[PDB]
Amino acid sequence: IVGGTSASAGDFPFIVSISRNGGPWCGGSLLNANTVLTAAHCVSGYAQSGFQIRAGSLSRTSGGITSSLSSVRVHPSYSGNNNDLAILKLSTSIPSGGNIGYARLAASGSDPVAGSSATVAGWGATSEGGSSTPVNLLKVTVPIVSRATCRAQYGTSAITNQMFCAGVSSGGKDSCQGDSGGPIVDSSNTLIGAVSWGNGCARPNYSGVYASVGALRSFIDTYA
Repeated sequence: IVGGTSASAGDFPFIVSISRNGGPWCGGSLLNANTVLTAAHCVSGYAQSGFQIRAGSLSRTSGGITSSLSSVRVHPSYSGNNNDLAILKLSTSIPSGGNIGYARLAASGSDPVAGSSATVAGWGATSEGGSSTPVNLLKVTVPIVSRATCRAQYGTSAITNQMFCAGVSSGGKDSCQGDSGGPIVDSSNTLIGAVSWGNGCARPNYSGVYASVGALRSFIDTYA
C-alpha cells in the first residue's frame, strides 16, 4: 500500500495474509471457516504446498491462526488479467470470534459507483519497486474511477466488465506489489473487489484495477 496508514485491530476482521515459500506474497479475504478469496494470479499453477494463510492478525508474520491449503479453484474464464479471482479451501477451519470474522460480499450484479469511497488494505510494498514490506497491515482510501475513464487510461479492451478501477488522478495512494488478492471494501466495509493489477503503483493517471466481486459472485457462491 502506497500512501496509507496503519490499520487498527478489527478494521478488516476477514483479511488474511498469504505467504509463499515463507515470504510475503498476497492478501485475501476469509469467506467462511474454510474458504479464502484471493486473486487467481496469486495461486494459479503454483505448487499449493508453498502457501500459508494467516488470519486474525495485523501482522503477516506472527499472531492469529494459520492454515495450509487443501485445494485451489480459479475462475473458469481466468485469462490474462481478466477474471482474476480464485477460491482457496483451507486444511484448518478458522472460527469467527474476537478479531476474526467473515466477509460480507457485494450483491450479485453490483458495480461500484464512480466517485464513491473505497478502502484497500494489505502488506505490500509502500513504494513502486520497493523491496521491503511492512510487518503490519496498511490501508488507504481511494475513490472509484469510472470504467470509461479507466479505459481512457489503459485502453478500451483492457478494462472488462469484470474489473473496476480506483485511485486518485494525481496519484500517491494505491495498492502495489504484494497487495494482490487482498480486499477493497466500500464505505460500509462490504467486500467489493480484490487487488488485481495496474501500471506501476500510485502513478498519476493510472488507476489501480480490481477484480469485481459483484461481477463474479456466481463463481464465488458456487464454490464457497
